[PDB]
Amino acid sequence: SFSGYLKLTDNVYIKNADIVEEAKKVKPTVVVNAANVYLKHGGGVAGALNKATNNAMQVESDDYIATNGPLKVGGSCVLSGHNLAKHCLHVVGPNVNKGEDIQLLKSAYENFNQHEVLLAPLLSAGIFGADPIHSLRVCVDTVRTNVYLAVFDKNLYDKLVSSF
Ligand SMILES: CS(=O)(=O)Nc1ccc(C(N)=O)cc1
Repeated sequence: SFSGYLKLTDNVYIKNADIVEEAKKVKPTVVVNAANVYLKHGGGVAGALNKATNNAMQVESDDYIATNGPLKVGGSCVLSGHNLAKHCLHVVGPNVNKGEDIQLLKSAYENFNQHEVLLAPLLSAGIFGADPIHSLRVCVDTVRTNVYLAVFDKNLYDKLVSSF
């Protein structure tokens, strides 16, 4: 079970933690990946989750893309969680540094509603370029299931909690 989380709402929890370390500790049913449409896990949360699976997440993802083609921005797919979780829900939030519509962030969070409980990062935050305060607001206003948010950066975590 999840420990050390600060309760924000009835169903949204938050902790200053490395999502990879959190995944290895809890081994949740679902870990959310901050994915791109091609499932190319190069950097940010995706690169870090993929490196923890010894690249097994990338090999599985390339086979998925070869069969199904790319995901949509705002969409998702369920793949193996490997050594991190039972499953990994690869969710594509809009990448602001690629001109993608920030309005698609609500659609991306709607994917979380298909899972009772999830360990997740803030969608479109970090190298995706969106404001993390805005991502947290869309998360609490869109997700109805139990979401345990891992925020890597302490300074950002403090800013998110203090401004909520
Ligand atoms: C900034 S974030 O959106 O919280 N996502 C990250 C979390 C962890 C790591 C890592 N372990 O390298 C990278 C990015």
